[PDB]
Amino acid sequence: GIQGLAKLIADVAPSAIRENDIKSYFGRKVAIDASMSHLMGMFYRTIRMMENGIKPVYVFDGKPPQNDECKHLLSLMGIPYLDAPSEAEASCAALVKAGKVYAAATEDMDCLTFGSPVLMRHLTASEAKKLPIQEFHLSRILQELGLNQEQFVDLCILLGSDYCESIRGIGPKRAVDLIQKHKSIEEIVRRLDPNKYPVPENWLHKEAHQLFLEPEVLDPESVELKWSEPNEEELIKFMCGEKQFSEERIRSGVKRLSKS
Ligand SMILES: [K+]
Ligand SMILES: [K+]
Ligand SMILES: [K+]
Ligand SMILES: [K+]
Ligand SMILES: [Mg+2]
Ligand SMILES: [Mg+2]
Repeated sequence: GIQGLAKLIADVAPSAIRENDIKSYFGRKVAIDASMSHLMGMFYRTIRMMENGIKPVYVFDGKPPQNDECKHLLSLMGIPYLDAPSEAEASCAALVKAGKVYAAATEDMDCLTFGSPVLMRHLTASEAKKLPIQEFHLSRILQELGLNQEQFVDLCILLGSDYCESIRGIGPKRAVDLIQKHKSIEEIVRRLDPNKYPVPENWLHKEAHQLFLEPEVLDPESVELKWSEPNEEELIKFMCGEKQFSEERIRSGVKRLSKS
């Protein structure tokens, strides 16, 4: 994730966020961060997306920087999936950049840091929760803050990312001000009072910066994404016979999947 990024954007770049009903994404292809998003839950969430005309492609994590059952269910449902070489949401970003999908879907705000033009949050949320889709457009963030992607990456590092520490005591609004004035973390460190704001020791901000800018990602052109009809009998057999889920529950969902 990126700590505080969503709230910060709502505060200082509100035009970059839109809250939309799930119904409004009819016909959209969406790349889903499979790890952030168990079999019955995937079954139901995917059906809910398909009922609304959304065509999801699930992207699975590769090796981190430094599931066979789920894939079986997706194949039987007619839902495509991809193995990312590394972080799934970075490959989701690549699929958006390449025009293969409309948006990336994940709760991980660092999908924007990896450069995704569009990020949709809460798509995988259960229908009961009543959460509207939270949709971010990266270009609007950069335009509102007057930053380029490199500067945005350093801001996200200062906010707090998965891959390195942040500067203790530097708040989100303050981090924006520092990035706007100084452009890079290297310059910020020259200008900060070490007596007031000491930086972490052995700080890996350069390494994290390079990871966000040049992540290892799949090639969107290698696999043509396809959505097809489910294998209903095999689906029942696997989910009910092997995985002990309710035959009535599965049949109801399968019926809905075909009807959509
Ligand atoms: K938006
Ligand atoms: K840049
Ligand atoms: K950096
Ligand atoms: K690529
Ligand atoms: Mg991450
Ligand atoms: Mg992840």
